[PDB]
Amino acid sequence: VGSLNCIVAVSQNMGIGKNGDLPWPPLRNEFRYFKRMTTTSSVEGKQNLVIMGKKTWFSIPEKNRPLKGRINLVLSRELKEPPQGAHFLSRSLDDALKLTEQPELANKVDMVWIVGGSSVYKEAMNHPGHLKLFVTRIMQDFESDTFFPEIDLEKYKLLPEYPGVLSDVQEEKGIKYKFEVYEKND
Ligand SMILES: NC(=O)C1=CN([C@@H]2O[C@H](COP(=O)(O)OP(=O)(O)OC[C@H]3O[C@@H](n4cnc5c(N)ncnc54)[C@@H](OP(=O)(O)O)[C@@H]3O)[C@@H](O)[C@H]2O)C=CC1
Ligand SMILES: COc1ccc(OCCCCC(=O)O)cc1Cc1cnc(N)nc1N
Repeated sequence: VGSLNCIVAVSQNMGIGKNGDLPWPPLRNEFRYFKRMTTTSSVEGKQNLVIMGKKTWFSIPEKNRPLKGRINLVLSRELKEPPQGAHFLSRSLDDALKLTEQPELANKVDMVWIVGGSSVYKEAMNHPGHLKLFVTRIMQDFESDTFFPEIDLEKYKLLPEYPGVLSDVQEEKGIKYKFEVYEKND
């Protein structure tokens, strides 16, 4: 199993969602970036694994579920089996990461991408180890009801650039945004 990563798009006020939807109007190229980053695997014969909470899973339009070309794992203690369309279910993040080491997945998974929501991001971000955060900064305030956890910049270094990630300002639907990559190792 390869690297562990979080990927998120976040407003200036740290918003990531409002009532199970994104706080801002759809940004087509931003979604294309998410798709490209989470799907693209460095290793031949492997796929990336996406880990998400239950509410995040059900926030994805049914047409886009499961995220194609990726192994889809849902976190829940209430569910008794993976949701329709999903591949795996784990009770905890630690359990999910342990599963990747089991003979059923260790040979199949390259990168692991945590794609939400708030509590899953928080635990990953505060757990010792090598972790990258791929953060799209939506450069406006948007009314939100769930939020990205604090990024401790003493720990998370903003990288000056990263291959495959544009460094300049993007704009769709009159909304400016930019792509960032953070890395810790503790
Ligand atoms: N802008 C962006 O980049 C992103 C935005 N979002 C949006 O943000 C909203 C935020 O979602 P949020 O409310 O945080 O919900 P989550 O997706 O984290 O789902 C919360 C639920 O997930 C299960 N869960 C979460 N963590 C764990 C864990 N460690 N172990 C076991 N089960 C877990 C649930 O199940 P249970 O009660 O069944 O045990 C818990 O009630 C989403 O609705 C989505 O629309 C989501 C991702 C990215
Ligand atoms: C839960 O995170 C997401 C999951 C899906 C999603 O839709 C993207 C459609 C792309 C098509 C595909 O991947 O096949 C959007 C999100 C939210 C999200 C958006 N942007 C970034 N940078 N990170 C996210 N987690």
